Amino acid sequence: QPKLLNCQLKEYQLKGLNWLVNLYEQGINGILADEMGLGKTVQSISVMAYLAERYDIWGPFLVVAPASTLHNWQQEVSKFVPDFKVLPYWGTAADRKVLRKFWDRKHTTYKKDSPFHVMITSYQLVVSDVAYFQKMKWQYMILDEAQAIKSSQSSRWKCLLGFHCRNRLLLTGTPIQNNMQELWALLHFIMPSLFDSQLKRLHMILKPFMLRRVKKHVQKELGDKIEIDVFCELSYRQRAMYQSLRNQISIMDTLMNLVMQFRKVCNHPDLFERAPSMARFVTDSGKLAKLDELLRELKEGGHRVLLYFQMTRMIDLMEEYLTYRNYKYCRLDGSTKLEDRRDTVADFQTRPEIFIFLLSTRAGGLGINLTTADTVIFYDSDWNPTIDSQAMDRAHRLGQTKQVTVYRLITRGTIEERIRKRALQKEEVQRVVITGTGS
DNA sequence: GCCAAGGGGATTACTCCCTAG
DNA sequence: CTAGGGAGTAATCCCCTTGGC
Ligand SMILES: Nc1ncnc2c1ncn2[C@@H]1O[C@H](COP(=O)(O)OP(=O)(O)O)[C@@H](O)[C@H]1O
Ligand code: ALF
Ligand SMILES: [Mg+2]
Repeated sequence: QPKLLNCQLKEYQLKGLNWLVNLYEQGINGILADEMGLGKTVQSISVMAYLAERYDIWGPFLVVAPASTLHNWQQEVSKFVPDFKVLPYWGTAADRKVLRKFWDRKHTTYKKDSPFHVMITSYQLVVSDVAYFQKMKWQYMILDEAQAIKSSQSSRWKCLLGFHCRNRLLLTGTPIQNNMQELWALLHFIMPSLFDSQLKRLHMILKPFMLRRVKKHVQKELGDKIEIDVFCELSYRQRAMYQSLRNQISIMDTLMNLVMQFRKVCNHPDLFERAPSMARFVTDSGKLAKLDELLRELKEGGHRVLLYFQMTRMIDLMEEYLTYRNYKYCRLDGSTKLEDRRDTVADFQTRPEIFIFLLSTRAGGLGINLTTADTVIFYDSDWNPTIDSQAMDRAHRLGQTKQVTVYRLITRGTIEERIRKRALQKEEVQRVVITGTGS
């Protein structure tokens, strides 16, 4: 391993470094599709550290990541390779306008004496600042959570496709997503000459370009997830709403509006129309009634717990209930500013006092480590099993020591069931499409 | 002057059904 | 007669104008 590293790569990660090095030295690009929590970051960083250590390329190295991952990757690269001067390219336009003063355009290869070596950037900024970005030449590009790039009609695909870069990685734990075209977009991006626009063939052609190990094999020290399915019925208020709403199917089947209204009442009828008493507010949502009994048991267990919502208005209502109860919580959603994210995550991870993290599906589902929680609760299931898997794999990562449990509140006899059954069967489709070897 | 808010808008996600190849 | 791409909607996040001390 490159001597720049602070902490030793594990056996499978060293094999992963070797694959990434061979991809580079053979002049080709590939996807590190290693499962969640296997340590894609240390392998990818060790590539950059090898380009530095072996070929004296001290960048310019680009990291693109989701906004909640940015502080995590800045910290971890500082941990694993302190020699790399990070440029944390995020901020307001005026703050970014100052940070551009560190971009040396004269050197196409930076040396250790350089204003920066690794630049870490949001998927948002490579698009908004694209006009600045495409005027620079990158010696290696890493893309975290490459499922962000899965749509070829997305501006972030079109923009990053056109970046002048020698070699590129896609990092993901969930490559397949919804369709073969979404897989192609990841394959075209890495190797545009080969993949310009049956499973026996697929697993043969992709073998050089994707590497994927799984926790069942390499990380079996961590116990399996305990998934639990927690059915509850529509309380009398909810079914009065749901049935009078379903009466619109005397005309329809607007249906795409109705399925969002049906999801709202399955979360809490106050989302549809607010009432009043907090005792009624608990019992007039069946999910919240079953959750209250569950949190009551989990607290006596000492089970620090992550609650995932598909709605923002629900995570508001949720902390009204958490302030009616005695429960100490913290919160993270797509509106919390990035320094607020860093501090809340670090706060939760530091002090065991906090019981609940009210955590968003998307903004709270990727990149970050939450190993001091042990329980994950989906208040809402999601249409994409990869997203719910990403959310639940925030615990159950290489730092975990407690057993992990995953609960899922499903309102029986509602579209909450169709959503979960449709998302669940896609996991089998995605598993079948990964029937071949990933090694 | 300095911080706050939020509010607006463009991008991205994913189902459902129209319409044309 | 199938598929493509438009309609709906809500989360995500940068910009920026208003307001207060
Ligand atoms: N060789 C290693 N030594 C120590 N810690 C590691 C190693 N590899 C991974 N980790 C730890 O694994 C945790 C999660 O890994 P990470 O790479 O963030 O997962 P992902 O593959 O989703 O990015 C991190 O806290 C990181 O410190
Ligand atoms: F694949 Al990750 F945090 F980067 F689960
Ligand atoms: Mg990662």
